[PDB]
Amino acid sequence: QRSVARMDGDVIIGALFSVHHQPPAEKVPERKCGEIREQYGIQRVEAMFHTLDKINADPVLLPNITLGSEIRDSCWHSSVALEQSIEFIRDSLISIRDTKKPIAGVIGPGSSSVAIQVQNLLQLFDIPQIAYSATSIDLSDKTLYKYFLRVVPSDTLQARAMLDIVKRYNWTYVSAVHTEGNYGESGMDAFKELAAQEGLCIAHSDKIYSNAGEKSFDRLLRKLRERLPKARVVVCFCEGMTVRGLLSAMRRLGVVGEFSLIGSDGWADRDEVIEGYEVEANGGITIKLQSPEVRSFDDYFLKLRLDTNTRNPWFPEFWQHRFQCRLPGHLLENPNFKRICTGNESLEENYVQDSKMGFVINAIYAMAHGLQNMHHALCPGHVGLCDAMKPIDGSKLLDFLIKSSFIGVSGEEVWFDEKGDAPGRYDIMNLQYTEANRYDYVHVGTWHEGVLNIDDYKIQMNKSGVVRSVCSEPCLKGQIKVIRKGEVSCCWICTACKENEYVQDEFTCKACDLGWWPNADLTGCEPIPVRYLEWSNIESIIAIAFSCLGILVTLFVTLIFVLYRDTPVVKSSSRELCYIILAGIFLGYVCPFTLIAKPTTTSCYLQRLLVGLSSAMCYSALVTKTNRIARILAGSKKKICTRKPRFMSAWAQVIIASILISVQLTLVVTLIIMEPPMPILSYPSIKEVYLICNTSNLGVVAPLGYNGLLIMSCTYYAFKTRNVPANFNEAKYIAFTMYTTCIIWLAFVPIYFGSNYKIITTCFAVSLSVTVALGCMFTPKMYIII
Amino acid sequence: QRSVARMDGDVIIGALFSVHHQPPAEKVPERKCGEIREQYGIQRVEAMFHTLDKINADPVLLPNITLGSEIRDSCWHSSVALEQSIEFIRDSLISIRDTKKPIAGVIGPGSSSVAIQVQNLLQLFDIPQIAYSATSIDLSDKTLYKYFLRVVPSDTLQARAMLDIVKRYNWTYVSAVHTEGNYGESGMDAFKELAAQEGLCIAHSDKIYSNAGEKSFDRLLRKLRERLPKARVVVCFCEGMTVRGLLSAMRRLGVVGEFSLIGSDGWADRDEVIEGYEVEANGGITIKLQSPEVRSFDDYFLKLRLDTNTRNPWFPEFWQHRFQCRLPGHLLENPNFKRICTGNESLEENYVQDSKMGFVINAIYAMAHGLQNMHHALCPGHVGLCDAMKPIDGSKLLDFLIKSSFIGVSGEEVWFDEKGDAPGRYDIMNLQYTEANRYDYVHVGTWHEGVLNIDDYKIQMNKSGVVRSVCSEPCLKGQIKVIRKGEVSCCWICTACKENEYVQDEFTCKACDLGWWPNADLTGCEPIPVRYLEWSNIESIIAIAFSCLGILVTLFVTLIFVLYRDTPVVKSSSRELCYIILAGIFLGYVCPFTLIAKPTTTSCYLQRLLVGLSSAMCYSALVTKTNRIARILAGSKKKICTRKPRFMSAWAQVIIASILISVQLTLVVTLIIMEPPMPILSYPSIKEVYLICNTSNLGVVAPLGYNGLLIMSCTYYAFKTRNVPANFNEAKYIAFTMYTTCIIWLAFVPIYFGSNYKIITTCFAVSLSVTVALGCMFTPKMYIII
Repeated sequence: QRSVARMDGDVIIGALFSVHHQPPAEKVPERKCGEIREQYGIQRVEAMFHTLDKINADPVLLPNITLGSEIRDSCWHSSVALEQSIEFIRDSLISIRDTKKPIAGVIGPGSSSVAIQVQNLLQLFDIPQIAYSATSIDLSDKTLYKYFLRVVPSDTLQARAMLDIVKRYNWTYVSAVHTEGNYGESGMDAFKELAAQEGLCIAHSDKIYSNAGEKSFDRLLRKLRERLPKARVVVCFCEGMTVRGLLSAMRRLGVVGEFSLIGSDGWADRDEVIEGYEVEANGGITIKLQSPEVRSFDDYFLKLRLDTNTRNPWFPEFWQHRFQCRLPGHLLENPNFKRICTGNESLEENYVQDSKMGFVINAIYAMAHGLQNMHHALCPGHVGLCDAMKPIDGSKLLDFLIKSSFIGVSGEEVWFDEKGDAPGRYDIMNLQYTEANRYDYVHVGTWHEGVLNIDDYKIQMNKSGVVRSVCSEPCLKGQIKVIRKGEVSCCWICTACKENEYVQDEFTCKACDLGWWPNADLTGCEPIPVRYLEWSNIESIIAIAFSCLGILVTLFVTLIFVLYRDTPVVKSSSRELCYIILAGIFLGYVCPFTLIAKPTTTSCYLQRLLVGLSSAMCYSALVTKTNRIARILAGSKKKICTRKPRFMSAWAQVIIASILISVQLTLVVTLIIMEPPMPILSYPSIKEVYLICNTSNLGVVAPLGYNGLLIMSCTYYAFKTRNVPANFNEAKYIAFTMYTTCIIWLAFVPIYFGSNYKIITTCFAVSLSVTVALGCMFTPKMYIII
Repeated sequence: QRSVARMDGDVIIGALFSVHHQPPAEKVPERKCGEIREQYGIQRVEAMFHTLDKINADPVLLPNITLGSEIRDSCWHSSVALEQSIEFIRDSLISIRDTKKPIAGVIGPGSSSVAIQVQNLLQLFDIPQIAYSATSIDLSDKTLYKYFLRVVPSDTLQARAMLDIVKRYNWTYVSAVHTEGNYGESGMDAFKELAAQEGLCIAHSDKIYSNAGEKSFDRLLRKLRERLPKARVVVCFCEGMTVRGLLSAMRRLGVVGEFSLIGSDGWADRDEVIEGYEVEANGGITIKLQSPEVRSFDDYFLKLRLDTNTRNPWFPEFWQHRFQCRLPGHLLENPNFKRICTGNESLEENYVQDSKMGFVINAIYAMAHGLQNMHHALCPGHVGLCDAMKPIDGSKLLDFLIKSSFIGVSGEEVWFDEKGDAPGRYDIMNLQYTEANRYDYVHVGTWHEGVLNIDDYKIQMNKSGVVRSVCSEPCLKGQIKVIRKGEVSCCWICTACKENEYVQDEFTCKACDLGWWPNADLTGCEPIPVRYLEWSNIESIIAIAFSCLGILVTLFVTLIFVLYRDTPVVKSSSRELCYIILAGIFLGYVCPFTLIAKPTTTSCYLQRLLVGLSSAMCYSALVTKTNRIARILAGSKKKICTRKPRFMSAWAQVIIASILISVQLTLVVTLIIMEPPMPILSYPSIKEVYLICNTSNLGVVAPLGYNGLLIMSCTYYAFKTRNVPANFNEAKYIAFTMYTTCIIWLAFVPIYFGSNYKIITTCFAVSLSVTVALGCMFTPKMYIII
């Protein structure tokens, strides 16, 4: 029959405490348990034999309520744990109906994959189990799993601690590995999710099984050992044997000093992971739990003796297994042990206090303050249990646990949040050889509930500031866009934007509107070309000087004409003729100085009054003279025509020649009232702002084409003028004047259309055509009359 | 200390037949049970014993293997079955370590909630549950629920049968109702999904609670009044108490017979729920399980005695329950009756066999066949349990049960598919009037495995009855636009297709192409017939008559001209210049003949010769006859010019006139090499395609640009030549003919723009312009000369 340890009291509490090992792999149909464990077995059974003797006599935690124990071996195998679970349940359910008291809770199964399989049983009877080691994620969901809370932190905390280490050195693109099953998968899924909220891009997602072939660790090496300049921090949510395989693979192909792996809880400080491969792992971070060794136990356990401990069955087999000595004094002595011994042995022989024995005594105390919250809220002012508490429940008792907090045995508090997750107080251990060849795990600070406080004076002392997650650098210089490289996020590509493009997004610039292109580093679109036209260009200063020289030659002609009326030719020919051509030429010569200007609304009126009225009134003045002689030439002696449409005075003929002047003034007024004189900003390029007045091709072909047909009217009535015995050869120079104006008049338009700054072409073309007309007409008729 | 009925054997089978009632006695913690149900308790305990006493005695099913049994009570409670199950899973454990023997399976607990909470206790020991009543939807998840067969239909099968009724009468919009809690939610979500993929639309799902106010049941009917003419039928997925409330509120308002209700499995043979509300219930279909009456049990059970059945506790104490008697002769007698029992009593006292007595004896035989697989396939050619198979296994039992099948007690086959679901074989009922005041259920066909088998001549007794509850009528008529009525596809609102719209899809009428009206039956777009006429219409008979009379009158003016050479003007002047009038206008009068024609590349080209070159030749006539005297004007004494542009002969003046004929031809011939005449389908409307050959405003004014200069040149040299005494004032005749023809030839083009039938305008106008030239030159020529 399987034996049990039992401590008396009133409110007895059950426990599992994996005494024996796992039964043999094939003997599970009869499920006969293996050998004693003596780190988890007989160190923990004595936890519930001396801590339950502290609480016994403690007058502040259970005053005058005697607490009790039961310990039923689980043999690390879910079948034996389940057979033993029905015994607590049986005696509880027979007791509540009718030597057998109800068990109030369970001090936790050893692993996590027996915590699910014993909670699915205990959930049905309303009895909370309180785990001390069950670090698996899916035991957190309070929809399936109510009766399960822990004094050991969950796997979302390890995932977050690994994110905090990685993101505290600006690492943001990492390879990932994890062992197959629930552990590595769950932890990597948690971490990979938390990574995806801060722009981390896991360079290589991976899976591998622990006893998979040497080819599987070897191909894993090839895979991860590609992209070496891009990512060197491999996050390993791994077990010790998977990492021992990856270090053994890295020994074989000899790529020892390449990349800096960071571990998980699987390989805290234990040396089975590293032994024989000490050179591959130097400068390798882990995280481990902080379970402080309890000094209050080493006193008790190491003063124990075989002969004076009758409350622990499994203890005589523990002595025989520890000391190689069959003791035939008491029964159940193994045959393989010779050299019969005494009870005067040192329990000190390679004694090591358990890692997870701070957790058993945090766990029992969490279960012994649910019986203080209950004993005062439901039994106010009583010594011993009152009636309503006496046949103890679990539904109210679980709430009196989930709101319990305390101080532990190591100064740190035990307290449960809303889903039974204990506080994450995690250490960090870098591994490095400090003295001669001795590779050890050195403590370098702690994670502490999101407060990472890693000590950089002890962290590495390896190579300099280790090449980051550097696949595509932070290349965001002046003018730069981040190309993103569709497929991947982190490896974006470093590329400049065009000149016109402004940095709207750091990921994409936009070519801002015409009128604008941005400043240095493409930040803000400023009113770029304020380029001036008003006064002159320095090249247009010769055209300004030629307009001035024009005004000089009109004043030279006035110096011989107006105040010197002493000439027979101007006495016999009408004077008003010569007054209207000098007024025409004067208007066409003040014009070029008013042309070069920054066009405004009123300055556009000036500029169209310039081209329209100056050219038309200049040539209307010239044709008043040529019309007066044309009327003679066509109506006197050479063109035989019947009609005489003329008046009986020379002044009336000068007035008839003046009728045509005003018609071009009516044309330009009807063209101005239609489309107004307004300045327009011109953008033929990104750096060009000529700001030209409204002066369409309609306004430069209509009045100028009407002066062109007026030169054709002169040419028809200036045919035989070449050889006529008229006034002092003047008539042949009238024909030459019309030829020299009409040739450049026709040559103007093609060069005008093709050229850009064609306004200087208009001023120089109008100025040259009028000065050759002035010169040809006047310079013989002023020089021969001396 | 609840009791157990047991019988001896070699392979024992457990069951949880609900002996007592669900005790609300105080609460759970006392655990005291109610009364022996006798329609669910003791009635099926002797059914298990009868079923086993047919199997211990036939050599076909378990020869030399003896079955045993363990009948225990569940007291119809979630927390009494859970205590009792522990004595089957503390026989398997103790009988395999260490009389007591292994129990192989648990035959069904009745209530479905017990069948979830006692199968999260039988996974852990690998023991098949075989349910006989557990109609839950989610007891088919083979991830959470694995050791769980059931010989009763799933609720997705019933939800399919519900849909199949509504799909056979061709209904497509219906209001839903379901009782809150697992039953109604499950089966309504199943039906809503099945509806959604099929193309139904559930009108309003006012799902309600069972024990709400009569004003909440009023609020159901207050909503039902919306869409009362449109989507009137309810699918009541409820227990009978919600139906009782829904007919209480129907009687309240007096909205008696507007819609029928198609009831679910909760209301099919519930008559108790319709006692007093029969007037609201007529015409309502239902659906029930098909569980046949078993005769073999009824004969055995009704012949039983209180002194013979020693294998059944509860049965020496059920006699007082059924018969209202009390005997001092039996121990543990109830006090509340005081008429003394006898041993010899009738047991047929309103005996009705259970609805599930054909489901117990089907379930046990599913086991006895699944062990006739195990005893064959592990112990071949053996008698009794062999070396292996003892203690009997878990996961090999379950893999021989899942492929067990053999005919039941009632001719129907038990057989499991891969999820422990039995076959869907459903009856139907309906409340109807059979005789004088007789609302009762009548069977009206069956639903078997998705085949529905109603016969209408026993259902509803009404031809039209419930109208097609569709959210719009079947709006598909001849060529109707569908807006789809986006709230639901199938219930689209009909709208009228536009004059240009067509159905590419029925569900979207959309516009056709321009000039291509939407063809008959809206199957696309269709082009229409063209307005052109090659052969003569009545409107062309006038035009060809004008063309041909035009030719004949030219033959008459030649009869008075070329045959009669006694003309004063001609035979002094050239005869060919008076003849080239007729030669030129020949083609001008032929314009109407081949203008009003078909567009073909040669005939529509000939029509471009009509618009261009023929019109050029008909004005080549006019320019020869008027520009001869015009050029002679410029060269004679009557008007003088600067040169001598004429030779010494009239034959030189003929080829000089032919220069003006040549440039008039050449102007329009420069365009014929650029545009070859292509027939353009220029559509002036959607109801006309019209087909004008290659024509534009440029195409018709192509000769007009030189006609204007020819007429103006000949007008300037004929302006006052009218007043000059010609041969008989014929210069004034010519001046009047040009004056009348010119102004109407300008006034052509506003009529060409206003009126669209340009072909009639050009032919009619050219006929009007050429007739006056003959009527006012050639007729006075003839009349003066004769």
